[PDB]
Amino acid sequence: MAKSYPTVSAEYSEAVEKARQKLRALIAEKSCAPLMLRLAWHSAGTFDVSSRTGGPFGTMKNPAELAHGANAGLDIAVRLLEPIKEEFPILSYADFYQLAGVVAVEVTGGPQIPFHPGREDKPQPPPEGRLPDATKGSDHLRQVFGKQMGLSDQDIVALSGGHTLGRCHKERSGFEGAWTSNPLVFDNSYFKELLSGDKEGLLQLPSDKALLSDPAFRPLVDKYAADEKAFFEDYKEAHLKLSELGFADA
Ligand code: HEM
Ligand SMILES: O=C1O[C@H]([C@@H](O)CO)C(O)=C1O
Ligand code: NA
Repeated sequence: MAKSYPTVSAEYSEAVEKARQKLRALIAEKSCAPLMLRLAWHSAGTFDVSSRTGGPFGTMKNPAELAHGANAGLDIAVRLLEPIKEEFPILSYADFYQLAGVVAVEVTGGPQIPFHPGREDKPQPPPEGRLPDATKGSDHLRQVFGKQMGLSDQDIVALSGGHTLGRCHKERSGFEGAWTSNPLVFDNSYFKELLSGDKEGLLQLPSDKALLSDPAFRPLVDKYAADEKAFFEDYKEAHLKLSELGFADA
């Protein structure tokens, strides 16, 4: 009941469905689901509840936001999706990029995340610096996800499981390597790899390791490593919330 979703026209809803189908095909065909999940996450994760600035309002299309250090490489994602966007002028970029994130999770075998249309494309990007620093720990994660975004500790741990997709690139973040052996499969392997410690061929960031040492995050890591269904449920809820920060709030 925290949300009151806006009414959109039947044509808007039809465009959502047709764009979803084109996104599902392209993301699968081009093997770019991890980059697209990151696109949606960096689009949404800048929301700060105290000023109601940032969040999933299409501003990743803005070159000034693409230029933020944390967004290196997301220009590729924007460009890859633009041919589809051109076919759906009625859709906001805000909705389109969140839809791409939902589809990325779907096509890699993850949960089906509800999608509600109607986000506006806002003119101003957030200030740079809202997104989490991979070198920091649990206090920082709580400031970013909790105090800025308004998400719970459960959401932090579940959403960290997005690292089951993809990898770090030395020219983008400067880190290098994948968290899992199957970076195109959405599963609970991220948590299993965390629990087993570091191993040759896989990467863990300090922000990932903070989940193991924190007394509230660690039981969630244990739960998700043992129970993929519980992970998918909590991930679905967290991703839904993330994708709607600042949007349709009652
Ligand atoms: C918890 C705090 C987080 C930190 C510190 C963090 C940090 C990073 C870093 C440094 C990269 C590498 C970027 C590159 O070099 O290409 C990355 C990639 C990625 N992140 Fe996170 N991230 C966090 C949370 C999230 C969340 C919440 C999601 C989505 C639910 C997510 C999804 C991804 C994905 C899918 C990639 C791989 C992208 C690719 O393979 O192109 N991350 N993250
Ligand atoms: O997930 C990704 O997709 C592309 C490439 O791997 C396939 O298009 C890209 O650069 C990634 O980070
Ligand atoms: Na994986």
